[PDB]
Amino acid sequence: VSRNDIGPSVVLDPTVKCPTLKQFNLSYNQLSFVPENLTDVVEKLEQLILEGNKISGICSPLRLKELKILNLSKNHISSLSENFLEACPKVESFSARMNFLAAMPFLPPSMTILKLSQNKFSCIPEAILNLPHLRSLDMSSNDIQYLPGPAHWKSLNLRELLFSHNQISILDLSEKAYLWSRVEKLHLSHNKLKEIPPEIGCLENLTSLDVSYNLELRSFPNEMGKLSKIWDLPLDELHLNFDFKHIGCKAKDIIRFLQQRLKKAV
Repeated sequence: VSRNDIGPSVVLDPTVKCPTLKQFNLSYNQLSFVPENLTDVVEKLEQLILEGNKISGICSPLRLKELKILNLSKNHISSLSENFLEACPKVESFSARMNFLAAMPFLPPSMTILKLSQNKFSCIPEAILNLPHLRSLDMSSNDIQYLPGPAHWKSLNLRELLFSHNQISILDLSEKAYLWSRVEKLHLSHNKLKEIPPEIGCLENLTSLDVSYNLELRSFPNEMGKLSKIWDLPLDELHLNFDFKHIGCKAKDIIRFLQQRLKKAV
């Protein structure tokens, strides 16, 4: 039930048990608060979707037992209670986009996918840097300043890291690079980056690197020639060291030229 005009106060009857329900789509309707009696009616619920609504206040404790896909994007919500996800030990793909959010209250250790773009995050919360099983993270279009290095992440299964439309001064990677050897995507567009550290050559599994739209980079390092898996590499609106975009320069032979330059630089 996902495009109707379901008015606020969508309280469920506490006298009915529906353990068969698995997916409960309540998105886009009108909701101002999360349904009150979820934990006593739809006990075996798996996916709860509430995007596009107008949920405002701090959410209910939500002690439902078997969440796997939670979606609270496109709301008008300021902050979450400190015990929001404490009693949902199987959450995997929490996502909260287009929300006036600031901090993350103790995500469960079973989290895998986490999308948090279009939120007013002054700095990346510490609760994300100690998730033991995180796989992808998307915090684009936020006003964060410092990106922590790969020795502060406590997770060996990073695969995507999207941070476009930010203002990150540095791309600190010389600390311990090999921990991010699993990373497949890395988007640093629209940031204030001036130079790429040479240690980016260690991330041998990179598949989609984006550092375009910086207006201050003006250079690439020679170590990037070891990033054989790259197939796309945007160079939109920034002046490089050579004239390009005549008939080729399709982001695959440029890395070949970079590797050859790394072989001998005369």
